[PDB]
Amino acid sequence: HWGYGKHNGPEHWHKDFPIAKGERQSPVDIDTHTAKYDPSLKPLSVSYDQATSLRILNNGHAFNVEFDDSQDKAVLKGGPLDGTYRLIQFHFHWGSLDGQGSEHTVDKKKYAAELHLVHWNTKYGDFGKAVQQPDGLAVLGIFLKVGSAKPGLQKVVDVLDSIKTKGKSADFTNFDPRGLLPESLDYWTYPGSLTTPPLLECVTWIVLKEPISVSSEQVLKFRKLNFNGEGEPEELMVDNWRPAQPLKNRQIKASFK
Ligand SMILES: Nc1ccc(-c2ccc(S(N)(=O)=O)cc2)cc1
Ligand SMILES: [Zn+2]
Repeated sequence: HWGYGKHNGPEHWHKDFPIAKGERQSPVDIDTHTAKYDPSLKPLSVSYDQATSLRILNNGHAFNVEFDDSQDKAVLKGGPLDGTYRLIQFHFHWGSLDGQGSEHTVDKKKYAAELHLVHWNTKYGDFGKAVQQPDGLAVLGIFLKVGSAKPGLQKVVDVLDSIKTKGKSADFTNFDPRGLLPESLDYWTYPGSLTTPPLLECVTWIVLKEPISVSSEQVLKFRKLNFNGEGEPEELMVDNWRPAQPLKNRQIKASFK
């Protein structure tokens, strides 16, 4: 029953998920002046050429574009990571207004939305196992600002009318997630958590410095989705973001000077 409403939103989650008040919760504010360049950080290796998208699902909290992760087909390596992380899904968090929607903030700036490409550490065998480990997941976070359209996002936007409500899914094959990346792979990185229940502290966060731009029409279509199931009172899927959590005993590292 957790959600993003007045009565079940982020400030309530701790009652069912006590880890909500844990030592490495996400998202966080990225204070760019305090983040330290780490010369020992490697370039990110994003290898998405062999990606196999399968399906798009409205899960009542966001929509997931899901990939075949039964083989090393689309993987993230390098950067802060040891080993190989397989792409399982991507999704977004977004606002009711262009001035909010991102989970991470940059010097307190909120972006219109945030893309999360979720990967799991292959040494743990599958995703369910991986989320139980402190280095189980790597989530690549990419900010969205409103300006010019992102041509690579349009295929996602156009299928949304077919998954308007919670529990709806649609075939979604041959989608290339490379079309969602910015030019630069400069990043910040820190140890954190899932940003929704179960809020497990299993994520190495890698957040790209360069946002992608999407059009107002593209984000407007995100905002036409529903949190509710079909035949239930319409509640627009908007503001499905958790606010910044205390940094506590963590340092944010930068890949760039
Ligand atoms: N069972 C289960 C396992 C993991 C998640 C989950 C996965 C990724 C994220 S996020 N928003 O990418 O940090 C948040 C939650 C949700 C449900
Ligand atoms: Zn997310």
